Amino acid sequence: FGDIQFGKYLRLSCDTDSETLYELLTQHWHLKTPNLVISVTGGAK
Repeated sequence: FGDIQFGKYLRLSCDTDSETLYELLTQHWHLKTPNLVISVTGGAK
């Protein structure tokens, strides 16, 4: 847990589910979505 400075980050297991993550990020953090965009890169050093 904690914020980043030079921005909230989290070290998260792959064992966790997706529904209580959604409850965490909508109920504690900001609001919902009418849309959601996915962009896939990362190997491009």
